[PDB]
Order: sequence, then structure tokens, then C-alpha cells
Amino acid sequence: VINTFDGVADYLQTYHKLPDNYITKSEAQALGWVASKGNLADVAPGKSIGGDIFSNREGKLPGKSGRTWREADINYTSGFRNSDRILYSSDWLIYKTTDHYQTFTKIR
Repeated sequence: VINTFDGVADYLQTYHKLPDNYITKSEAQALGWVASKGNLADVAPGKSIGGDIFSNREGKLPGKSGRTWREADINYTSGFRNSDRILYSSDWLIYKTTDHYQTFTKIR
């Protein structure tokens, strides 16, 4: 299962899409994911949330015309989601956060 910062960052930049273990918030919800129950690994075994558009309303990540940002959970295996996310742009810039979107650092 590819869910580490280096593994997913290297997959995105080579394959230009997330690996097969990622499903969106909406897709997980439809499968029965209930965030306050921390049951993602029960209803969608082996999957992590990812692929959703990240608004970047706050302007923390660098903006550019035509640039859209998406997010994916990293280091997830079971229980409640954690605070680790990879942020990737349509032009393939890659950032990480480990503090639940408070701060980001570039990783590619």
C-alpha cells in the first residue's frame, strides 16, 4: 500500500494521479464512512481519503492562474484520520502538512 509522503509524491509525479488505494471524501461517505465513528478502515478496507480539491482560501499554498490544488491523506491505516496530508497542484508541485493544514512545507 502506497501511503507515505515519498511513495505518494513519487507516484503522483510519475503516474500523475493517486495510487489505487485512494478514494474521495464523497466516495468514502457513500460507502458508509462516518467521520465521528473513525470507521474508514471498516467500511473501505485498505483505503485512504484523497483526490479532493483543496480550496487554499487562506493563500498558504502558492497560487497561480490555472493552478488547482488537491489533497490526499498520508500515513493512514485505521481509526480516525490523522493530521498528515499531501497537497499536490495541477502543475505537480507537492507540499506536505503534518499539523492539519496549519502549515505546509514543499517536498517536490
